[PDB]
Amino acid sequence: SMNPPPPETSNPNKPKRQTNQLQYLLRVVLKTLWKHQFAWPFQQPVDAVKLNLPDYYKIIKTPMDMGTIKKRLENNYYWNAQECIQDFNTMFTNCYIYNKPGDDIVLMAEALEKLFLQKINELPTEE
Ligand SMILES: Cc1cc2c(-c3ccco3)cnc(N[C@@H]3CCN(C)C[C@H]3C(=O)NC3CCCCC3)c2[nH]c1=O
Repeated sequence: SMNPPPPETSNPNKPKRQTNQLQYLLRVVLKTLWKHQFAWPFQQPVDAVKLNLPDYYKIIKTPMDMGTIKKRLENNYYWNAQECIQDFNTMFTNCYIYNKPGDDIVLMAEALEKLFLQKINELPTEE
Protein backbone atom coordinates (compact mmCIF):
# COMPACT_ATOMS: atom_id res chain seq x y z
CA SER A 1 0.00 0.00 0.00
CA MET A 2 3.16 2.19 0.03
CA ASN A 3 2.18 4.27 -3.12
CA PRO A 4 -1.23 6.02 -3.27
CA PRO A 5 -3.78 5.13 -5.97
CA PRO A 6 -2.81 7.12 -9.12
CA PRO A 7 -4.87 10.18 -10.18
CA GLU A 8 -8.06 9.02 -12.00
CA THR A 9 -7.77 8.85 -15.85
CA SER A 10 -11.50 8.03 -16.40
CA ASN A 11 -14.76 8.81 -14.54
CA PRO A 12 -18.19 7.60 -15.75
CA ASN A 13 -19.78 10.63 -13.91
CA LYS A 14 -17.51 13.30 -15.57
CA PRO A 15 -18.78 14.85 -18.86
CA LYS A 16 -16.22 14.39 -21.69
CA ARG A 17 -15.43 16.52 -24.76
CA GLN A 18 -13.10 16.76 -27.78
CA THR A 19 -12.02 20.33 -28.70
CA ASN A 20 -9.42 21.47 -31.31
CA GLN A 21 -7.44 22.75 -28.23
CA LEU A 22 -7.43 19.26 -26.57
CA GLN A 23 -6.45 17.65 -29.96
CA TYR A 24 -3.48 20.15 -30.12
CA LEU A 25 -2.55 19.36 -26.46
CA LEU A 26 -2.34 15.60 -27.36
CA ARG A 27 -0.88 15.86 -30.93
CA VAL A 28 1.59 18.81 -30.44
CA VAL A 29 2.17 19.63 -26.70
CA LEU A 30 2.19 16.15 -25.03
CA LYS A 31 3.87 14.55 -28.12
CA THR A 32 6.76 17.14 -28.03
CA LEU A 33 7.27 16.77 -24.21
CA TRP A 34 6.83 12.93 -24.19
CA LYS A 35 9.73 12.23 -26.66
CA HIS A 36 12.12 14.79 -24.96
CA GLN A 37 15.32 13.30 -23.35
CA PHE A 38 14.08 14.63 -19.90
CA ALA A 39 10.50 13.14 -20.14
CA TRP A 40 11.14 9.67 -18.59
CA PRO A 41 10.86 10.56 -14.81
CA PHE A 42 7.53 12.34 -15.65
CA GLN A 43 6.03 9.56 -17.89
CA GLN A 44 4.33 7.80 -14.90
CA PRO A 45 3.34 8.55 -11.27
CA VAL A 46 6.32 8.90 -8.86
CA ASP A 47 6.95 5.35 -7.49
CA ALA A 48 7.90 6.66 -3.99
CA VAL A 49 8.41 2.95 -2.92
CA LYS A 50 10.89 1.86 -5.68
CA LEU A 51 12.72 5.27 -5.56
CA ASN A 52 12.87 5.12 -1.70
CA LEU A 53 11.28 8.63 -1.35
CA PRO A 54 9.00 7.71 1.61
CA ASP A 55 8.14 11.43 2.30
CA TYR A 56 7.01 12.09 -1.36
CA TYR A 57 3.23 11.53 -0.72
CA LYS A 58 3.47 13.03 2.82
CA ILE A 59 4.50 16.31 1.03
CA ILE A 60 2.77 16.01 -2.42
CA LYS A 61 -1.05 15.62 -1.95
CA THR A 62 -1.99 16.61 -5.58
CA PRO A 63 0.28 14.32 -7.65
CA MET A 64 0.37 14.59 -11.46
CA ASP A 65 2.53 13.19 -14.29
CA MET A 66 2.47 13.03 -18.15
CA GLY A 67 1.44 9.31 -18.04
CA THR A 68 -1.81 10.41 -16.32
CA ILE A 69 -2.20 13.42 -18.68
CA LYS A 70 -1.65 11.12 -21.75
CA LYS A 71 -4.41 8.70 -20.51
CA ARG A 72 -6.78 11.63 -19.68
CA LEU A 73 -6.29 13.06 -23.25
CA GLU A 74 -6.65 9.55 -24.86
CA ASN A 75 -9.82 8.84 -22.76
CA ASN A 76 -11.41 12.29 -23.52
CA TYR A 77 -11.43 12.74 -19.67
CA TYR A 78 -11.20 16.57 -20.03
CA TRP A 79 -14.05 18.98 -20.92
CA ASN A 80 -11.56 21.79 -21.83
CA ALA A 81 -7.84 22.53 -22.50
CA GLN A 82 -7.52 24.61 -19.24
CA GLU A 83 -8.06 21.41 -17.12
CA CYS A 84 -5.13 19.78 -19.01
CA ILE A 85 -2.90 22.93 -18.77
CA GLN A 86 -3.63 22.91 -14.97
CA ASP A 87 -2.43 19.23 -14.83
CA PHE A 88 0.91 20.17 -16.54
CA ASN A 89 1.34 23.12 -14.09
CA THR A 90 0.55 20.80 -11.09
CA MET A 91 3.27 18.34 -12.32
CA PHE A 92 5.88 21.19 -12.63
CA THR A 93 4.87 22.85 -9.29
CA ASN A 94 5.11 19.49 -7.36
CA CYS A 95 8.68 19.04 -8.74
CA TYR A 96 9.71 22.60 -7.68
CA ILE A 97 8.13 22.09 -4.16
CA TYR A 98 9.44 18.58 -3.29
CA ASN A 99 13.04 18.76 -4.67
CA LYS A 100 15.87 21.09 -3.47
CA PRO A 101 17.75 23.65 -5.64
CA GLY A 102 20.68 21.92 -7.44
CA ASP A 103 18.52 18.77 -7.99
CA ASP A 104 18.75 17.82 -11.72
CA ILE A 105 15.00 16.85 -11.71
CA VAL A 106 14.31 20.64 -11.19
CA LEU A 107 16.51 21.62 -14.22
CA MET A 108 14.75 18.81 -16.22
CA ALA A 109 11.26 20.12 -15.19
CA GLU A 110 12.37 23.73 -16.03
CA ALA A 111 13.48 22.61 -19.57
CA LEU A 112 10.17 20.70 -20.12
CA GLU A 113 8.14 23.69 -18.75
CA LYS A 114 10.00 26.14 -21.10
CA LEU A 115 9.13 23.80 -24.06
CA PHE A 116 5.54 23.39 -22.69
CA LEU A 117 5.08 27.23 -22.66
CA GLN A 118 6.54 27.56 -26.23
CA LYS A 119 3.97 24.95 -27.48
CA ILE A 120 0.86 26.29 -25.57
CA ASN A 121 1.82 29.89 -26.63
CA GLU A 122 0.19 28.98 -30.04
CA LEU A 123 -2.81 27.02 -28.59
CA PRO A 124 -5.30 27.38 -31.50
CA THR A 125 -8.60 29.36 -31.13
CA GLU A 126 -11.71 27.16 -30.38
CA GLU A 127 -13.68 25.86 -33.46
C1 LIG B 1 8.82 13.70 -10.37
C2 LIG B 1 10.10 13.34 -9.67
C3 LIG B 1 10.80 12.22 -9.96
C4 LIG B 1 12.04 11.87 -9.31
C5 LIG B 1 12.82 10.71 -9.56
C6 LIG B 1 12.50 9.69 -10.57
C7 LIG B 1 13.32 8.95 -11.35
C8 LIG B 1 12.50 8.13 -12.15
C9 LIG B 1 11.25 8.41 -11.83
O1 LIG B 1 11.20 9.38 -10.86
C10 LIG B 1 14.00 10.54 -8.84
N1 LIG B 1 14.45 11.40 -7.91
C11 LIG B 1 13.75 12.52 -7.64
N2 LIG B 1 14.29 13.37 -6.74
C12 LIG B 1 15.67 13.27 -6.28
C13 LIG B 1 15.69 13.34 -4.76
C14 LIG B 1 17.12 13.27 -4.21
N3 LIG B 1 17.96 14.33 -4.78
C15 LIG B 1 19.31 14.28 -4.21
C16 LIG B 1 18.02 14.20 -6.24
C17 LIG B 1 16.63 14.36 -6.85
C18 LIG B 1 16.79 14.41 -8.37
O2 LIG B 1 17.04 15.47 -8.94
N4 LIG B 1 16.72 13.25 -9.02
C19 LIG B 1 16.87 13.15 -10.48
C20 LIG B 1 15.91 12.12 -11.06
C21 LIG B 1 16.04 12.05 -12.58
C22 LIG B 1 17.47 11.74 -13.00
C23 LIG B 1 18.45 12.74 -12.39
C24 LIG B 1 18.30 12.82 -10.87
C25 LIG B 1 12.53 12.76 -8.33
N5 LIG B 1 11.78 13.90 -8.06
C26 LIG B 1 10.61 14.25 -8.66
O3 LIG B 1 10.05 15.29 -8.31
